[PDB]
Amino acid sequence: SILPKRRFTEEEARAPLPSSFDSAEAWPNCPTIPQIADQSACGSCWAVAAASAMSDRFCTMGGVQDVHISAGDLLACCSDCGDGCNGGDPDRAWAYFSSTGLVSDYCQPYPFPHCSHHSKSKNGYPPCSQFNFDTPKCDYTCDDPTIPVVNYRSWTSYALQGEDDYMRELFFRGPFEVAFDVYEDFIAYNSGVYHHVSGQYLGGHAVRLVGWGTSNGVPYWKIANSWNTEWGMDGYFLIRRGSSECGIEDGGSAGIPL
Ligand SMILES: *[C@@H](C(=O)N[C@H](C(=O)N1CCC[C@H]1C(=O)O)[C@@H](C)CC)[C@H](O)C(=O)NCCC
Ligand SMILES: [Mg+2]
Repeated sequence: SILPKRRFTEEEARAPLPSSFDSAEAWPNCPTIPQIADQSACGSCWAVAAASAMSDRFCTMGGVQDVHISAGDLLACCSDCGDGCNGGDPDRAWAYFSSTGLVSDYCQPYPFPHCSHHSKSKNGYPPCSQFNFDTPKCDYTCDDPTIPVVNYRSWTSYALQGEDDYMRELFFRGPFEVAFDVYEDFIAYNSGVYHHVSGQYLGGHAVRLVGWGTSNGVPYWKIANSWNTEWGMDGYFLIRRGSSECGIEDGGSAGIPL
């Protein structure tokens, strides 16, 4: 990783982590945590999962209860993180938050509308397959220019790897970004603990880790996807935990809001 690897203190290391955990239950006064994102018809998962977690950490660590960090700013402005709507790099996203900073979604609201991701929408959202969205130009003022820019930064960023690092980081500091290999069987997930069994490789996908538990003897992670609440289990999926299912334990990205 381009990031330094997380080191836990002796006290953090010996915490006896519970058999289940849910970020929204751990920090009930942090309203961003249960909010599910919609990346729209743009391959910006890397920036949306990052911004969502950054928002959550503003509340779990940074003393700010309800600031939504702008995924739009990240995806348009961190040209070196990757290629905007054509995908990008979670670790570089967190580094940018530390080196450069991000405005809120009040300053720069997400530029792309709700759409239905691999299903028919009860809300009446058009299918994402109908939209042709390029990366927007980076803007350095608010969309409404009478709103003053407030640039938010982290003071440090770091990488996590493996089941214990993930559980322990989540327990102490709250949601963070992870990535995994998407196969076609993931797309129609609705319930259960996901495990890859069929379907072709479709690409890498970055998502926000929020909890863990065990369901009928099967350990899992609880993950917030970015495909709105109509996908999966109210916008979430559970996925197997412990043997890096689809690579999901191979690398997490995090940091600490100032
Ligand atoms: C991650 C990403 O955005 N992935 C895509 C995605 O979720 N999309 C594309 C169109 C809307 C939405 C959808 O499928 O409903 C897609 C390739 C998943 C099948 C992005 O590609 C990226 O940055 N990946 C690298 C992460 C390390
Ligand atoms: Mg001690």
